[PDB]
Amino acid sequence: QDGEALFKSKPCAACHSVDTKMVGPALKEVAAKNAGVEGAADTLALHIKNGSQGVWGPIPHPPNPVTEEEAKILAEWVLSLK
Ligand code: HEC
Repeated sequence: QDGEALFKSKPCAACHSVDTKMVGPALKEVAAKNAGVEGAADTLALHIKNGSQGVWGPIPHPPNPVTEEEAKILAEWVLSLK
């Protein structure tokens, strides 16, 4: 239940989406790309916690430092989606 709540207080969706896409790829396209990578949360971590670009487009990522606890839960709801 905290998965949706975490993606809420975290406006990651404000820029991300699920079935529309605007600035970044919906958690589905990103969750599908890191689906074959059991270390998805790791890849998504260095991309947010350490900016990221040259992947989904020329638009880089802001400095989004999160705690391994929240990054782990947010990485489980993002990779699990539904
Ligand atoms: C608009 C300013 C954004 C906000 C706010 C957040 N994200 Fe984002 N994200 C955005 C873009 C444009 C992209 C694609 C960049 C590219 O060119 O590749 C992304 C991508 C991600 C990714 C995947 C990056 C990759 O696989 O290389 C993740 C894991 C991701 N974003 C996470 C994330 C989180 C947790 C956010 C809230 C803290 C968040 N994003 C906000 C644009 C924007």
